[PDB]
Amino acid sequence: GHMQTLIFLDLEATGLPSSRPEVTELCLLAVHRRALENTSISQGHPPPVPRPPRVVDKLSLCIAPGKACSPGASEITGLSKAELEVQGRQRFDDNLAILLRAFLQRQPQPCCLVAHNGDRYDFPLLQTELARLSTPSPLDGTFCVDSIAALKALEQAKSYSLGSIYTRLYWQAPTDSHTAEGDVLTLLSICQWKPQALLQWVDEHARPFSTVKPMYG
Amino acid sequence: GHMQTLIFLDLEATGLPSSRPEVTELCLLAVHRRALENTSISQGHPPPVPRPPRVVDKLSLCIAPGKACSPGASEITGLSKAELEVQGRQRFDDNLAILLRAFLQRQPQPCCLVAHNGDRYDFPLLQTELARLSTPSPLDGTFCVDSIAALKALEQAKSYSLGSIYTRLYWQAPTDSHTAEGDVLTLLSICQWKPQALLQWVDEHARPFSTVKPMYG
Ligand SMILES: Cc1cn([C@H]2C[C@H](O)[C@@H](COP(=O)(O)O)O2)c(=O)[nH]c1=O
Ligand SMILES: Cc1cn([C@H]2C[C@H](O)[C@@H](COP(=O)(O)O)O2)c(=O)[nH]c1=O
Ligand SMILES: [Mg+2]
Ligand SMILES: [Mg+2]
Ligand SMILES: [Mg+2]
Repeated sequence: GHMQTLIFLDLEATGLPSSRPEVTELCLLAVHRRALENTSISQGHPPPVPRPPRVVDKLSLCIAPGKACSPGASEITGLSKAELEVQGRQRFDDNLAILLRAFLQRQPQPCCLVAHNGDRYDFPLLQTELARLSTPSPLDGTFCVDSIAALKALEQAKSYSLGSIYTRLYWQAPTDSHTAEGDVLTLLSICQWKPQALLQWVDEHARPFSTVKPMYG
Repeated sequence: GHMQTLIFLDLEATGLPSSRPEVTELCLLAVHRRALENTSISQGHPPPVPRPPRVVDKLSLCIAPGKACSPGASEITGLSKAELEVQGRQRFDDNLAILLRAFLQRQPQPCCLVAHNGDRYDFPLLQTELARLSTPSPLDGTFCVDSIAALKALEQAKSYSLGSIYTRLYWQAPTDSHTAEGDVLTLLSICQWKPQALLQWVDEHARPFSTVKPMYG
């Protein structure tokens, strides 16, 4: 193997891809290769939801968008533009790129971002947000993978919503759905089910983030 | 009403002050003053543990110390230098300072760090760790306050360990004791007990972090 760090990633946004959305919240949870492994393969029917590894770097940030959240977007995320602005949240800017860079630089390399439906939503959107900045992309040099593709490959070797996958493994609803941190913790739990097979698949399929096409722009 | 952000802060370290300890974990949770103000003032005996604000910025980092953790500190924190290093954790260095700076820069000013027993431990230690660096302190221009002093004012207006206060207030044991993030969450919950009274006290008693003397030279 060779990916040293998996960075679990989720985003909330102002709306669907067709509306040309902006990020309103993002979470990164960096776990070393070995901390993932040294969960068990979780035994029980159903198994208990595992505790995260002890050693973890986490970053969760709310981001003011330049356009308004759609009606449904505010209901499920519990974020709004007005509420983000009134609490002094800054836009997706150069300073956020430096924070992101400095955080990534603390992780052993190579690093692979891992996101649920990442190839269709999170990565394309993140690529668009960063392409607005004057600074070089902090995710240049990092890899990425979609956890849905991972889980279809591991499983097969009907709904694939994060919630549905989680409740099938654990027999409990996930908590804090559609919060970036909540959803990252939920995905981490799902990825602790067979972490050794996961890592093997990720080492096979990780692709440069630089080859992610932007959602729009 | 003049502190715009409270940043709840906890550190883990290699041991006690007489040993000349190094930071091995730090967590910062930034909450806009409006989010505290608009927490329900607690009612009941015991009141329910308060819900955290929706809009929060969080940073949690594990840090490789130069010297090993005392056996006692490893036992209570679940961290050791051995494990931090095998998981690729970096030292308390210039890049961590740039990261902290960028994080703080995203918060509306003035900012106030809030830490349980911060005056005798967290703040002097942090000041020592920042003094080793070539790059200027990112905490220059932030304020700070010890939440023990805050609660002593709000209470009287016997044990002041974090656990003792939490369970006196909420009749419940705290979770994830002696993890930086766990301890920050417990401190947030204690500070949401009388949030408006806490904010007024912080505003009156906050002091510049640059006046904090280092723990050791
Ligand atoms: C699932 C879903 C997502 N979205 C948008 C808003 C979310 O912040 C964003 C990211 O999806 P997520 O919350 O599943 O991670 O996509 C909707 O507007 N409506 C929906 O039903
Ligand atoms: C409470 C306690 C802390 N410590 C050290 C290890 C902790 O990481 C550090 C920070 O304290 P804390 O865990 O109370 O926040 O102090 C001891 O060595 N002995 C003790 O009894
Ligand atoms: Mg998502
Ligand atoms: Mg989400
Ligand atoms: Mg502490």
